[PDB]
Amino acid sequence: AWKVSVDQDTCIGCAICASLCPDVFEMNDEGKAQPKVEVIEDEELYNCAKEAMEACPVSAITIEEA
Ligand code: SF4
Repeated sequence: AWKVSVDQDTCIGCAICASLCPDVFEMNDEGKAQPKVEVIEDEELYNCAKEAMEACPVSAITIEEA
């Protein structure tokens, strides 16, 4: 399984990740992104999250596997 994280101090709230992968990322009350799910097992969701991670203009996204 995978766990996605968005570094709140780094995120600039550009919403690219939410646009690309709305099942995985949402905007919060600070105007930053955060994961809308605490675990991913669905390969489609992981693949999307991986593309968002690669696209983030400020490198705020990381994905942990276990
Ligand atoms: S793509 Fe990166 S900087 Fe933009 S909202 Fe998502 S985590 Fe934040």
